[PDB]
Amino acid sequence: TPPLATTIDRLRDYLDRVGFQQIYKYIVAVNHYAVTPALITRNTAASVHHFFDSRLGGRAEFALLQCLMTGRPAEHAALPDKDRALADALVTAGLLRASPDGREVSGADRQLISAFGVDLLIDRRIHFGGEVHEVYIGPASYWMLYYINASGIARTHRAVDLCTGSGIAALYLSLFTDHVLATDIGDVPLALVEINRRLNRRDAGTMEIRRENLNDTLDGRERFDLLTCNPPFVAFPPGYSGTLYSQGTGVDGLGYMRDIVGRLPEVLNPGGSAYLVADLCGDAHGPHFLGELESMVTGHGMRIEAFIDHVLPASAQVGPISDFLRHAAGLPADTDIAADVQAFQRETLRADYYYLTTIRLQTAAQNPGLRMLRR
Ligand SMILES: Nc1ncnc2c1ncn2[C@@H]1O[C@H](CSCC[C@H](N)C(=O)O)[C@@H](O)[C@H]1O
Ligand SMILES: [Ca+2]
Ligand code: NA
Ligand code: NA
Repeated sequence: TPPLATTIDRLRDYLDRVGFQQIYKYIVAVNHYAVTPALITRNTAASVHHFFDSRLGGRAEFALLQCLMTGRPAEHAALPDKDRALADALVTAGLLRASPDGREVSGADRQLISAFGVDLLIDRRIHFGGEVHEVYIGPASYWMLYYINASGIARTHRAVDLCTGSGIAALYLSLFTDHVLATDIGDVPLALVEINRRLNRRDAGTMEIRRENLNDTLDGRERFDLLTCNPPFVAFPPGYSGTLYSQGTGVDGLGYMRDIVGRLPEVLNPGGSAYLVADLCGDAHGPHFLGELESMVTGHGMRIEAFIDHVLPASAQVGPISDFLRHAAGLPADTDIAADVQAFQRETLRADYYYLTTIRLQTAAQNPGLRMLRR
């Protein structure tokens, strides 16, 4: 607890000493850095290792860094003296592993990335290995943040990142404002955002971390200038269990998006803005949910902009959904989940397509209206 805080401080010192963020940015390059967190994965790790070995010369100062980035083993005695004591502290914290004979250090369940200028530990199981992850991050996380107008954020603006997960959106907002609230209800994400807050030299002085249900924060009396939320939004067929980060509420998975949008006229200060993201079902003309938002244009004079950045036919999602459901619940391979998914997509969701959509909503707009951007 204080030992962990000191360990994260020393980790931060190591990342600074060897220029981690710059090395990550160089490896992935500027045309990929903000596209997706799934850049260093089990399918690219061999190439990452080759770069460290052949272009960075295998320098020992980068050995602990690779343990964190890909899980690659480093011989304990080969670590530089300062990095060796940090490695021991990370093993004690459960953030790296030691081999059974203690002669090397290697990856545990946390992967070190950089996103939007922040250093971030994420759940390594999303990009490596074969066990279902407990903390989500994905391209939807990134595209939510991409559309934020950072130059319009004042130091005194009050911002909230609901359903914060790893903390990425809250930490991004903390680059610009000194008043950030980050919320979640999962034990595992809450422990991780606490680590990532400290990893970026923040504390409760400028970023509050709160265990609180989305609808409780939304009903509350606190008012915000800026809101971000990537909520659970996936609709799974009746009878199937997902995970805390994936399964949306309501008949079509969008209950949490409805909850948020409905309270924006009250929770945002006049002229404040919210950024949401979801993979929205729709027909050939667009996502069904945008039709529900005309009530916010007419009823509350908001401006609402929807940025559609990925389109897939519903049939292309049947496999990924069924695979996720099978793996999350440990179901056997003879269950016809795919037919259940198809039937649900067509009766309940009316989903011909899925549209990965970032939505910007502004209260008290001078130019109210709904705008849907498609390529
Ligand atoms: N009712 C609820 N109230 C608050 N958080 C919730 C919630 N239900 C699920 N969550 C949290 O919602 C998150 C959705 S995943 C989004 C994580 C992060 N904001 C990102 O963009 O990458 C998960 O971390 C999950 O624990
Ligand atoms: Ca590369
Ligand atoms: Na490897
Ligand atoms: Na989500």
